[PDB]
Amino acid sequence: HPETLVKVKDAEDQLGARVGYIELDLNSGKILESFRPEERFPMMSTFKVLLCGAVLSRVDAGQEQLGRRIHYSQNDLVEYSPVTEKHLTDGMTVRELCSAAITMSDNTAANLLLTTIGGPKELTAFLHNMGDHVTRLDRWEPELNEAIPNDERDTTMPAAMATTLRKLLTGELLTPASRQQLIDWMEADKVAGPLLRSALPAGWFIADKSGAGERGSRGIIAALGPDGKPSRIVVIYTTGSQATMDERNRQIAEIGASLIKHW
Repeated sequence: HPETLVKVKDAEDQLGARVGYIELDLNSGKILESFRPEERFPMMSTFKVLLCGAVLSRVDAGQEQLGRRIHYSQNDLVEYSPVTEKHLTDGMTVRELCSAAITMSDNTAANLLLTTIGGPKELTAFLHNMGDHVTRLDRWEPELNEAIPNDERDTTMPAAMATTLRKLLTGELLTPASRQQLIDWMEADKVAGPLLRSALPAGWFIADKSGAGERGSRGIIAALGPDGKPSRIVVIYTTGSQATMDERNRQIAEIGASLIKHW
């Protein structure tokens, strides 16, 4: 509803920053509302949903096992690795690493998973193959969050991200099981409080992933709906703001509040 665009434009004014926005009908795939749909934004940790989709695609084809233990060392640990830093000595299974990447935004877990699938180049190929011709990963954690102005590396567009998220959670790309497994990881999201979850009415469904990066970058991708079922996808990205994290979160939460009000 264009009332939601009011809030998006408000966020732009408040943040001194570009904001990209998509509301997409999950069933039909029709873009319901949009703001900068074909502009590039850094994905930040929102890429970890696509990463784990690529992992599950391999699991589906017999090339990977969720139960396979991955070993790693102190050499592998990057900034913000709450789960992996605990299991250095034990290693972690592919399953546990996707859980950690998605639910905890664990950077090292994402790096380890990237390695199993062939790096950002194969994540990009995967995405291209599934019909996303703009989304690209080029770097690894933590460099991918750099959000250099006019840098196309590690970017998506809101429209492509929305469409990709729909294909992953509800298309024929993944098996019904892998879909549900991706959704499960996203539904247990433990760091995405302040954005869309904070505005979601009791009884509603949400499977989300958020990101934050340098240069004020912040974003979230979500499948959500009432009566405990997802019926729409929301994509919100922003970059360039000098606003505090709390200030950015509040702006993103207000857009959330509006799309719910105008559901």
